[PDB]
Formats: sequence, structure tokens, C-alpha cells
Amino acid sequence: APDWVPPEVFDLVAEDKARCMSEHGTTQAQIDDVAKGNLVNEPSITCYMYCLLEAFSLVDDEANVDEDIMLGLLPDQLQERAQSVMGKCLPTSGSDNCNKIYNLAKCVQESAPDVWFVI
Amino acid sequence: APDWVPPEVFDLVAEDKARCMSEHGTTQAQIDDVAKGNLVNEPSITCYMYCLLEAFSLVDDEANVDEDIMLGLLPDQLQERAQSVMGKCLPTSGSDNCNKIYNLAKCVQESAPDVWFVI
Ligand SMILES: CCCCNS(=O)(=O)c1ccccc1
Ligand SMILES: CCCCNS(=O)(=O)c1ccccc1
Ligand SMILES: CCCCNS(=O)(=O)c1ccccc1
Repeated sequence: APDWVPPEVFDLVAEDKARCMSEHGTTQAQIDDVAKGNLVNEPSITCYMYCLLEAFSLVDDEANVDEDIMLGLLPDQLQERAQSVMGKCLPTSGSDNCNKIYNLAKCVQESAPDVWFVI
Repeated sequence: APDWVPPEVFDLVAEDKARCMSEHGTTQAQIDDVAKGNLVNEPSITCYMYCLLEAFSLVDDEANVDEDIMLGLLPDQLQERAQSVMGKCLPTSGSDNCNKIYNLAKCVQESAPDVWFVI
């Protein structure tokens, strides 16, 4: 949703978006809420984000973020900002994979809400 | 094991853990191996998982799973996530009891790696 997201990402994620929303019972409404900063800790959205990340190998089976793959997918414009916020927010911590991603999202959104995006 | 697993279960299983590891020649390394995502189809671990399940009355003599009790014993957030996964992955199928549980474990891990834990 933020204006920096490369156009190609909308097509790149389309397959795994459909699959992940089906698996987690996610609605588009929940997703639209996130750029508005209305994220709540509900598995239907938190496990969706986990699902989408895992699909691009941005996280492992334990929801640990691969910083290199994350920076790789991000555009050049955001490398500086994203590296700083990852330093701050990683490694992930939480009770389960979905909570780990919720905790990461909240962490990022505290200083850099426009760096965390969901589609 | 994942961070969500109830503290109580470490003590609750200690008796049957010992008996089940002894029965199936299981080593602690094999058990630890699973958390890492490295579950293999080997009877010393797959029959161990059967054995622990049966101890909690979660499987019968044919490795049919009691979905209701399995789900009921999971903490709230894991119970929600597992309902879907268990809908897909149950009832069990396979050539023997040990393979049935291997197939269940892999099935669960495809969508919900952190849901299927072994101790
Ligand atoms: C780092 C930005 C947060 C990623 N959130 S997301 O899980 O919806 C997602 C969006 C796009 C690709 C993969 C995952
Ligand atoms: C007695 C209370 C502990 C059971 N909780 S459990 O999540 O570890 C669990 C173990 C085995 C199957 C399902 C859930
Ligand atoms: C979601 C259920 C996981 C079952 N895994 S287990 O069979 O090794 C087991 C762990 C603890 C108690 C009984 C069985």
C-alpha cells in the first residue's frame, strides 16, 4: 500500500497471496487496515503475514527473518532505512511464528510504519 | 520445542517419554532434530511420536487421531491455527501406525511448522 512498493511485487505475490489468505481465512479488509496502522494480534492476519514471508523465504520454520533476503527484495531507496529498523527489531521473539511476526510488525511500525507493508 | 508449549507438559510427559524412547530406541538427538525441521521417516522417531500420542490417549491401535482432544489440549491460539490444519491433515493415512504419524507430522509442518512439536 505505501507508494514506494515496486509495481512488480503486486504480481510476484499474487499466487501466494491467494493461497495464504485461503489457508488463514484472511480478508482483504484486514490487510487494508495494516497501512492504516490498525494491526491486531489475530491469527487470521498475523499468520497470513507469516505465510507470505515464508513463501519468499524471508522467514524460516521458526519465523526468524533472513535479513539478506529481506534487503534483497526491498528497493534501493529503502535499504538504509530498512537496515536501521531491522537492527532495532531483529531477531524475532515471541510465543509462536504468528506472534513473532506480530511482534516484528509492531516493532517496525513504532519508528517506521511505512517500511512495514502488507498486501 | 516451540516457545508456546505449556510448561506443565514437560513434566506430564516425562514418564511416558522415558518408556517410549526406550521402547523405540529413540535418542534425544532425533527428538531435537525435529524442531529444526529435520523430521525423517525412521521408526525410532516416528513410532516414538505414535507412542507419546497413545500415552495421552490421542491415538488408537490403528493410529486414528482423537482430533477433539488433541485440539482441546492446545493453547487457545494454537487451537485456532490447528483446527484448519487438522481439518486438512486428518484423518490419518499410511501403511502402518508409525508412517501414519510421519505423514500427519509432515502434513502439519507444510502449513504450520511450529504447530507439530516433539519432546
Ligand atoms: C517487510 C514488509 C512486511 C511484509 N509483510 S507481508 O507479510 O504482508 C509481505 C508483503 C510482501 C511480501 C512478503 C510479505
Ligand atoms: C495437559 C495440558 C498439556 C497439553 N498441551 S500441549 O499443547 O502440550 C499438547 C500436547 C499434545 C497434543 C496436543 C497438545
Ligand atoms: C500437535 C501435536 C504434536 C504431537 N507431537 S508428539 O506426538 O511428539 C507429542 C508431544 C507431546 C505429547 C504427546 C505427543
